[PDB]
Amino acid sequence: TVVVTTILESPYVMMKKNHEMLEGNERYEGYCVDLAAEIAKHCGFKYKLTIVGDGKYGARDADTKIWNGMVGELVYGKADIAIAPLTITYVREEVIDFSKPFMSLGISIMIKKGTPIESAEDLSKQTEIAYGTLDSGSTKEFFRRSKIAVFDKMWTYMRSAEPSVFVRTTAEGVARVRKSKGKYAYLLESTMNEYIEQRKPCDTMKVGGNLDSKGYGIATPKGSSLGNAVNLAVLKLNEQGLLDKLKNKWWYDKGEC
Ligand SMILES: O=C1N=c2cc([N+](=O)[O-])c([N+](=O)[O-])cc2=NC1=O
Repeated sequence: TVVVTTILESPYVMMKKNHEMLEGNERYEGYCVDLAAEIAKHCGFKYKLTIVGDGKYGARDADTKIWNGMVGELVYGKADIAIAPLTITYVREEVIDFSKPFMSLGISIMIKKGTPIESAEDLSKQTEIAYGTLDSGSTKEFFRRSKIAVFDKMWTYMRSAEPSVFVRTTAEGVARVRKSKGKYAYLLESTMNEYIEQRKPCDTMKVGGNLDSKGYGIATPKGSSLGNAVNLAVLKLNEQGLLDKLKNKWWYDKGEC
């Protein structure tokens, strides 16, 4: 039985309100829950869904060189495959294999409805409306290392802005936009930005185009016998229109706005 590590992030993987009554993979529902079943069918294997221990994605500590999150659980042999919204990145692909992307995304701007901002440039040309990112991770580094005039101007601003414009978690950034009366814009992944746009009280919105291009991939350890079939199944699913169907289902059909 294939051990599948995943993370509790809406609407990818959630607990059914009556999870105690059920057991097995029946306790969960969501985009990745459905995706897992499909990948399992097209690769001919049995699996058990497990929630990543530390509830993280996967980063390598700079001093200890230890991997945490789902990537960690793969390189340390505790899981056979990772099916979740795990961004495909260089540092992670050095230690594990990524399938072709099953969903596209990018850094985007979230604003409280009515906020007079329509693009990253709009943000860079003022200070009345503060804006920031997660105090650590991909999106922060993007601005810190960008050579682009507008992004570099945004970085210089965020660097020294007071009060600090960085948040410890994604939920904190979203709440900050909702409770700042339009004086705070949050920079986060487009997929999460658009999900939140479809949730009550429907006071947020995604504006402007993506600042970059990324993708979520399914991960397997190096040398995994699953690697090949997983890759083909993701392509077949997308070619048959199922991935787009799956996203519309969890983002829109189940939307509240
Ligand atoms: O691997 C990653 N996957 C993520 C997936 C999501 N998500 O949207 O599912 C978010 N987000 O919530 O901002 C951040 C993430 N950061 C990462 O490092």
